[PDB]
Amino acid sequence: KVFGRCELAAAMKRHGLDNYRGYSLGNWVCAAKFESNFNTQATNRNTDGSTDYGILQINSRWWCNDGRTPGSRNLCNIPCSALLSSDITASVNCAKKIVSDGNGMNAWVAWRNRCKGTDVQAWIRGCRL
Repeated sequence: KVFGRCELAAAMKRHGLDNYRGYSLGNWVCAAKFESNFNTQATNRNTDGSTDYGILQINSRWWCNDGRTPGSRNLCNIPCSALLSSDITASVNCAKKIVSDGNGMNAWVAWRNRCKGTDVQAWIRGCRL
């Protein structure tokens, strides 16, 4: 499913991401935008053999199991395919574990290079939240 900007903001807000660990809703929507362009079915293979899955492009090396990433962790205890669902629940719950890991949202390369330090509030403008 390809989410609309405001549609995703409402879904994330409902799942408790607004201000989660200090990150305003705009940050999460901005990350999703540049990580997957709001597409829950986005996948991307990396040089190390791991793959990124879903709206927030969660990596198979540490967070989910896809059966083809040797010696990888499944810290979120879920098959990576679950992160491609039109229902973002799995993605959101795993993201909450990732952002609490220590480096905050810097774990997401797109957020660090394209959202961090910008006017992220602009991503939820005009939305009925």
